Amino acid sequence: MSSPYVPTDNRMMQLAYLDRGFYKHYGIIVGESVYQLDSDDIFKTALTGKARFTRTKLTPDWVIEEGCELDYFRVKYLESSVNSEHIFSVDHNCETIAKDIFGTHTLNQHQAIGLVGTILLTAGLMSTIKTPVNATTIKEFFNHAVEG
Amino acid sequence: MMQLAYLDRGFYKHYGIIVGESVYQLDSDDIFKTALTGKARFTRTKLTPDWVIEEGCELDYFRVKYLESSVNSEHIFSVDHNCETIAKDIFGTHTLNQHQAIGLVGTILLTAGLMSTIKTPVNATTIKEFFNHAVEG
Amino acid sequence: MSSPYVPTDNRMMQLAYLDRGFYKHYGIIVGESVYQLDSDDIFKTALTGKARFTRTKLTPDWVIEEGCELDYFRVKYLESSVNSEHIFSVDHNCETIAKDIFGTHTLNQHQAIGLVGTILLTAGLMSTIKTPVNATTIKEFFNHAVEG
Amino acid sequence: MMQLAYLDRGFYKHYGIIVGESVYQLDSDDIFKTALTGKARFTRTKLTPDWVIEEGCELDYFRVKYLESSVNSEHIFSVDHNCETIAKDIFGTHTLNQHQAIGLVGTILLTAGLMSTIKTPVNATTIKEFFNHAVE
Repeated sequence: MSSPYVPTDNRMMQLAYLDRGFYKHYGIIVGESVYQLDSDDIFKTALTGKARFTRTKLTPDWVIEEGCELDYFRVKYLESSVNSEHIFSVDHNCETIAKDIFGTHTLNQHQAIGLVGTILLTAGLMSTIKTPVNATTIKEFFNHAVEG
Repeated sequence: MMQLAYLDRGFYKHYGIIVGESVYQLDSDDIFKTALTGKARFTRTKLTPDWVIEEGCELDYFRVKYLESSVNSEHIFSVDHNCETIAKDIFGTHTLNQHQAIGLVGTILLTAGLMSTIKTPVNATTIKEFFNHAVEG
Repeated sequence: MSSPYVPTDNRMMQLAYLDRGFYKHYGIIVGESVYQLDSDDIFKTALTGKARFTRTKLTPDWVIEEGCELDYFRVKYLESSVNSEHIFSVDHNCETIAKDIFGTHTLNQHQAIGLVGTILLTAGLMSTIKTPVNATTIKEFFNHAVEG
Repeated sequence: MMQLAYLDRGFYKHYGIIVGESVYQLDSDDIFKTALTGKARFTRTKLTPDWVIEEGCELDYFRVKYLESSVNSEHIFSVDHNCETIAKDIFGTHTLNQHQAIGLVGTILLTAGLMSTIKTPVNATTIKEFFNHAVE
């Protein structure tokens, strides 16, 4: 008999997005499922602090994000952005999210979803068209915070 | 009387509300990190000529929309000892409570601040105001 | 008589670079002078810790970097990466560099020089072609550290 | 015997030298910052399965190039008592002195570390090892 073994490694995964017209909605493909924030509006999410992880089934609409804007400097910024208190939570369908994405780890569950949540929220917020920030463009942005 | 203003740091803008010779702003040089925590504290600093008025901007527009809104933010806005009178010194005693006054101004500053981190067009001169209004050591 | 005035503002300036084949050598244009690290090899500079600011005369070889790849996240990372202790210095030619680039500033000389150097060295290091990092590629990169 | 190795974090790699059941590395989670400050301390941590040998890499190549070099680095590498045997540990009986051994290993680990921060090709799968080997 060979020695007892417990693997620690996470699963294979890809960063991907859905076209939402004004932004790219990012998620992590693990097998036939996609971890993502439950949101139709990335600005409302950021401006209200309601960032709940959900899992949905992989479809052919998810674009594999190849040309990556995530680089060393952005990931190091985001790694150090998140303390013990953050806006990210997980619904009923995401019980295995920490094990799927991190494997066996010394990150606690809350820390794990903070780090994943920060990477997905930032990638979405930076996918948008650049426009001057003035009274006018601020007003339309503010609507995402208050319009139901 | 009460007006939105900013310190231009090129790649973004730090926003505040100018009242007399004082500026009310969130206590954070990184509004993006603040937005990820869900928490922001108000602070007050002395007005300088580095602060620029955001033109054609009326706080009244935002107060109306915010008091109508059925959406509830989960961002928590608090005040250090200095900003104790922040509501009255910014709103007098107009028909809205302190909690609503702090939430509204918090949401205005967070909204404009965060937008500047993700929407600002960058070019060859963007570095000028980044170096000109550099954060504390 | 109007009131005494002491201006606090830095000069007008543009991010520019020179084409050095395998990297972009970055500088800050102020009038007909360009502030830059005194280097013909940005990797050697980084790997030996000898980054001295020098001043050259504006030529038409300098490209005004219009599609700037410095964004909020990279800038904030670099802001928080450099402190009092760093590799950056100035030659006799750069007496007024702190005043030209920062105007009147609560940052000490050394903090100011560290921030400008960090921005220029990082823009130069990001400018190169991506290659897998293996025994072969590490060997050739190591030559920049030890070849004179 | 004594081999360059890494912990892959996808967007970058943390390099060290495996010596028996231990790894000599720079005491830093950000080699880029380290490169900017001009100083680095060595540390020793326990070998885990997460460390991968850099295949085809032989320390002898770096030693010969380094000792032949007329380049003076201004990077300052230091050891404390838990790392001060690094010389005989990594280069066994080789005749280079302690300051040369510290400078050489420091330069190797800084070079490979810094290279990985700026040259690594990124793709849709780069996140995998970033999350797999997450730090605290």
